[PDB]
Amino acid sequence: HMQKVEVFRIPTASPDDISGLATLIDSGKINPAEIVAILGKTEGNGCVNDFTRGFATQSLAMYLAEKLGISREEVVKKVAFIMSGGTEGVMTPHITVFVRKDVAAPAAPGKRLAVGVAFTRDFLPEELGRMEQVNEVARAVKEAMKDAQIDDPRDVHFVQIKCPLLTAERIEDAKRRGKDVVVNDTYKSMAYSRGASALGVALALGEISADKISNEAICHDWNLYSSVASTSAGVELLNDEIIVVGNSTNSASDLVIGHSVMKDAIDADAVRAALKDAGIRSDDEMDRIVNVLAKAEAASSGTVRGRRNTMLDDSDINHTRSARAVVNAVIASVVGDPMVYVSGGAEHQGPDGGGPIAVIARV
Amino acid sequence: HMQKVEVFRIPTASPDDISGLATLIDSGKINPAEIVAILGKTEGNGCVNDFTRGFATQSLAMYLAEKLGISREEVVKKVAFIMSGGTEGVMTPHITVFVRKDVAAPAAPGKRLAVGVAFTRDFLPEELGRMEQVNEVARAVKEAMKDAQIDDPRDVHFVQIKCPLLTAERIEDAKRRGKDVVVNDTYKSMAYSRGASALGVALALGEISADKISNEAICHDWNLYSSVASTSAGVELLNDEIIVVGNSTNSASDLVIGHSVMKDAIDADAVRAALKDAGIRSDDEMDRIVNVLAKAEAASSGTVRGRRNTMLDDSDINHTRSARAVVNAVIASVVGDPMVYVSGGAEHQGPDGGGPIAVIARV
Amino acid sequence: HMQKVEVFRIPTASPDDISGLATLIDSGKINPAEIVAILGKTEGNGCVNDFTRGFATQSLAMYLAEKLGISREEVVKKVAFIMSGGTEGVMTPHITVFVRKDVAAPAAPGKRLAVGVAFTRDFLPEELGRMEQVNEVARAVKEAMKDAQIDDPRDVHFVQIKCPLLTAERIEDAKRRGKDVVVNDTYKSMAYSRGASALGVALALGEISADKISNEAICHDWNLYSSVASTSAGVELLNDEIIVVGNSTNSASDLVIGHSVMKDAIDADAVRAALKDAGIRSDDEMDRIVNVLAKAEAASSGTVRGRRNTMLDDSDINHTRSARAVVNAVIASVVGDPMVYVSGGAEHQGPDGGGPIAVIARV
Amino acid sequence: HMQKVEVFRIPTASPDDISGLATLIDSGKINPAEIVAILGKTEGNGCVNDFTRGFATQSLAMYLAEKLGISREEVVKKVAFIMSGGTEGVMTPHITVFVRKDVAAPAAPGKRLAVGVAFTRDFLPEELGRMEQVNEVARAVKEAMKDAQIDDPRDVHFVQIKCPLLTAERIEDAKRRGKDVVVNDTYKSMAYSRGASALGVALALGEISADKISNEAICHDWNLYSSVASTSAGVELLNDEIIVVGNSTNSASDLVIGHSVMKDAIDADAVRAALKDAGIRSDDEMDRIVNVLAKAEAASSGTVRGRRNTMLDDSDINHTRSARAVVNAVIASVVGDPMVYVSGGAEHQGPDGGGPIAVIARV
Ligand SMILES: O=C(O)CC(=O)CC(=O)O
Ligand SMILES: O=C(O)CC(=O)CC(=O)O
Ligand SMILES: O=C(O)CC(=O)CC(=O)O
Ligand SMILES: [Ca+2]
Ligand SMILES: [Ca+2]
Ligand SMILES: [Ca+2]
Ligand SMILES: [Ca+2]
Repeated sequence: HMQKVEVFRIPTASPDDISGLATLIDSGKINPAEIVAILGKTEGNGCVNDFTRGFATQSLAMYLAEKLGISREEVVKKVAFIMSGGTEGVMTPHITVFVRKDVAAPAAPGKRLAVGVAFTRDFLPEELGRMEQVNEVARAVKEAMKDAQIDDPRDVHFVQIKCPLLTAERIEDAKRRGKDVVVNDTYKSMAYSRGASALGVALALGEISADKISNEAICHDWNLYSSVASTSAGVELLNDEIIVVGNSTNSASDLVIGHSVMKDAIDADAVRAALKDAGIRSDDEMDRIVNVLAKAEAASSGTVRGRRNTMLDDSDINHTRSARAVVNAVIASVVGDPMVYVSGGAEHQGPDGGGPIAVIARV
Repeated sequence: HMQKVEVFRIPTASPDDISGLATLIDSGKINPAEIVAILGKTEGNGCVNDFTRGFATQSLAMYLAEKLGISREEVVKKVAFIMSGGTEGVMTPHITVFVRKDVAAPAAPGKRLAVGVAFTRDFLPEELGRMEQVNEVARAVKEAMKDAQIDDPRDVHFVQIKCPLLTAERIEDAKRRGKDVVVNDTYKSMAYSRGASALGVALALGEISADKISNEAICHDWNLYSSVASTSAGVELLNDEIIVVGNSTNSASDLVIGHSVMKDAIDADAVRAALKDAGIRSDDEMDRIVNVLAKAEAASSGTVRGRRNTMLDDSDINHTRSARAVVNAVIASVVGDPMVYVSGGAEHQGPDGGGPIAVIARV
Repeated sequence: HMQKVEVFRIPTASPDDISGLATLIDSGKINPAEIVAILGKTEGNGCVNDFTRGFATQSLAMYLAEKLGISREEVVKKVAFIMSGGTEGVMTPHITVFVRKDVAAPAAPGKRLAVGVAFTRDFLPEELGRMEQVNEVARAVKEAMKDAQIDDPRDVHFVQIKCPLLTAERIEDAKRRGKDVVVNDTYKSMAYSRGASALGVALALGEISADKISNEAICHDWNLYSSVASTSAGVELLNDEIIVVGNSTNSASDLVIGHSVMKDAIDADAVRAALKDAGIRSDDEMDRIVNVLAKAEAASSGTVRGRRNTMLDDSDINHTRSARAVVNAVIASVVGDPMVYVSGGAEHQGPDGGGPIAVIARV
Repeated sequence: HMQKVEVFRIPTASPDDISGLATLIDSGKINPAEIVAILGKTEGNGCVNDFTRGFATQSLAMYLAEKLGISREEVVKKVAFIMSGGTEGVMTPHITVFVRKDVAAPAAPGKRLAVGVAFTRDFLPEELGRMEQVNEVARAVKEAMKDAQIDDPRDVHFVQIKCPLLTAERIEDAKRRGKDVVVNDTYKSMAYSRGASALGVALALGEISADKISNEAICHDWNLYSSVASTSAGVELLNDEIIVVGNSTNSASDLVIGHSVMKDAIDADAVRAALKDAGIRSDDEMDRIVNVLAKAEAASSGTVRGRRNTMLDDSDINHTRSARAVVNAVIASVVGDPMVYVSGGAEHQGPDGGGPIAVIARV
């Protein structure tokens, strides 16, 4: 007996739309008890005051609890709900449902898709963006690796994380308790939480050594980055949820995952490199895409290939919204489909101005 | 007579930045008296309350007036200043300077780049988005065609237009004169002005017959569109400025212009088709690009290739900003350069959700 | 027979925050079976893509269903949920819970607070913003009056309404059945739905005669308006929910409601007039305020007291957001409390650029 | 000889609108050679990418240069141009023209309006938000104080300052020279620049002693604040421009200035205190207002009088824009006129969440 991971990319009409998942359950294509993780793009602003993330999670947990005959708390304690807000540009709201079954297939020669889930403890507000978050996330990434039955960190192609943020109220509550936070800015606290979580991935997978990580390097030393980490902050949770996605020889999945790294926001070559790494070597094989998952960010230099842009200066549109619109459009122009996962703010995720990109594809 | 058109794509540090144009004049590469048109991307929001367009026009007219020893009003009567606001995503602020001289070189056995300029009369607020603007623009397009020495409408590849819009103050002005405007929404009035101007192009070039155009069809009948029209609305002007760009046998330019039409916002094939129509058939020949000029818009269906997006539903970001970020990113991923011209809102400019795209290239 | 209305203004930490309402129920101060209506301010953008309204309604319906031992569908059929998004400026998110019980005490001398609730039938897309909605709302307002036991329309001080809007699917469905909608714009359909609902109130209360109302007058004739109507649009419902709030001789409530009409967005005199109409005649008595409820809008003239503003020209901030922030600030400067209900878009609710304002106060 | 200060509040139709000033000059009521300072509200977003400030300054300097027969550079060396962007809510765009004459008019009984102007040297990027800017501003405030013929710092009621900010290019320059900037964020650099300049005012006027000011206290110790300072950041200048406004015994002005300090954003009592300090003691005498000038900010506590708001959490609308809309709305409700000067970001200007407010009134 081995594991078989099935992945379903489901378009949504609204944050609370569960009809697509319900159709796959009522037809028997998805056993709801075998759902291990759901990764969504919700049509909020994707920043601090984005409540479509919790709206989407509450609706899915409410639906799965009534189908499984259990409580909502038991659902959210077992299944990872990672909602990335912000569907700018042509990016299509959707959810990606990860299902894991235990089938009895012979050990075929080769690595197939594997998935592992792990949660961290709740963090205090004054712990975000600091080593407490880095070390706790690294421990959970190793836990999710064994949950996915993956030994070689080279076989990990994507580590999706949902992490907390700071609000004005939580920063006030920390000041009243005599504590200091990593940054006094709610929007900027999302970057520190994403960066600390990303460095935790690189630490766990051996991508960077521990003697290089410190509080002063977080969101400062852009030479330190993971090539597979993908982290997203949200007001709706106080801990970190980790989804490790890779390939294992002890897998009966009809899917594989490959990945690459975009050097900048318009790096279309990395998109095709990630497709080839997933077994898709031509445009005619593009129908085997299950989903594309990528990180996007505005370069700290304020330029792309020596060309100035205003993402860091635009006070009307936060730069994470612009980055999502840009990279999603780039990926959409390559694969012919805008319904792909793009998350903004790639601190320590790929180089400065770039980010990891993975492709889940049929075989 | 023998015309030679030279085109300079100049990066800008701010809306009022004239240093790049001043350097090209002081080096002798540009005779300021031969400048006929300037097409700019300014880093305002590109909608109603975008004053970077007028800031850039005033700065350029003031500089050219002092260099030429003439008044600012004589400059704006002679040189077309078309400032398209909105540099979203990775799009780089810049201006494109068109210089036309009468050289004594033989007509190479082929059509080369030609440019023609024409202005319309000022419109009253109640004329925007109606037949008065359509017929007046149609006349100016023919006027600019003979300025470009282009007889066959088949040889016209891009018609850039700057047209007015409605503000709350101008709508009140029309009411106090007993007149009603085409729409009581300032942002939506830009669409009516862009569409009426675009229909004037299609009428002048024989793309649609006049018996099919009417007030009720403007911004309603999306079957009527020009394949080369590119219109941009602005608060800083009260008339329409026309720039006809094509190829003519009476041209000694070392440049040509080709074009295609994007069927939707992610139509990368149309970008490559426009490149091939301009003589670039491989990635290695892409260094011959002078500039790429394209229209972008949110499709009225709210979808791209059957995939929903929120451009028409996002009350925080107007859909013309989203469309500019998307199509510029797509073009940038193809040509490797985000410093290209993309204008949003393509009413009657290409199909619904698409727009014409032209490339000016060296030979 | 005898009614007692209790009103609780509860601050919320997020759209899904039910802790304040839960504390009042667990302490025994609120019997959840006696809740008849909940009027909330949710911290979404208050425009088209505001999902905090459904998020807040879903959370309250989910919580009350488990406390009452009934289904969520039965809760929304029993309790009126009117969620007004947009808490701009200093406006404090909160909910206002209306409790109506049947006590066995005689009606104290004078008229005391009375509340009545009624729902309309579901509307087809082609009926919104037209006479079908006006007459249907008018019927329900008259129905809710006797449910509140109010005979004299002079004793009605506030009519809060939640009304539907048009979406891309509902518009396309109407043309599929050979019908045309009042407007092809989702945001503008919210204004027509608010205006039609407001005209239904004025018709029911005898503020305007039926011979003056027609399809052409809806959102056109700003001389026709109600002085107590307060309407708010939302995507989460297909009918109109009506809350009539007034004073009745057959009431044992310890509260009363008075009201006035703001002639413009900065009409502080109207705020003080509404306070005295509710029995508060000095600054020292402001602690008797339970809540202040007001409508806000941008004047169609684009001016306030002869002074231009940019609300109708600002493409970065929707004008309904600006209007809510202004009137909330004006009320807060008078009562010393920014936690008051202010709803935007006051079509036929007060004069053009103004709106009704009511005060619920202790006696 | 004796000085006479005349102040003109002029409504504007656009950032580049000089028609109101031209009417007062063409009528002979204003001698353009006697203009010493112009304080404007321009309808840009009032944050980083607000180019209406430079647009207004360029348009006004260009106009006054042609009227005076001198160069534009000589005008900006002579006249203070302080353009504060952001006209949110109902706030009316306008400019305030300060004219100073040497008349032979009797010394009115009392101290009357006096104005003084002074400029600092240009600051290097590493000097913004630090003691170099504080000490340099303090000297210029003393220079403008004696320029206004004001001896007692108690007679200074308003010190308006325009200060620079940091851009990506200026940060690289400081980095290339081996220097570090106070903060690596363009938007937050406006706060540090505003705070350092404000502390320079308090230092110059003796409001706080020098031993309390340091680099670590800037934008941290909110107990240190000036009660008359009003600072505004802009990209269009590299130094600080200071306008000292007060009352002097050596003045023949028909005007006086009083002031108060708003304790929070809704402190209407402070508005009335500023009116009475300026000699306006009843509602009928508010027609003597020339202009009201105030600072606004979002309190770092995220609350107003114990009531939560979303200004520090709103990722769609910058909190300085919200603060301007609120405080302008509050002042408008008191004086009945939205055309008053309100500036956002009040670091070390009044208490945390408050700001100085001054009134210029006729006598
Ligand atoms: O993932 C991103 O695009 C940025 C983020 O952390 C917040 C979110 O997704 O809601
Ligand atoms: O009531 C308002 O403030 C505006 C509206 O109609 C939609 C909403 O409530 O979100
Ligand atoms: O003065 C303000 O309102 C805030 C600021 O510094 C930037 C500006 O003025 O544009
Ligand atoms: Ca990165
Ligand atoms: Ca089009
Ligand atoms: Ca109204
Ligand atoms: Ca302050």
